[PDB]
Amino acid sequence: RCVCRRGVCRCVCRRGVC
Repeated sequence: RCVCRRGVCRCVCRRGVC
């Protein structure tokens, strides 16, 4: 699960569970 916003991808992981 990585959240991308207009090319900016940031992985909001669940404490190690990305």
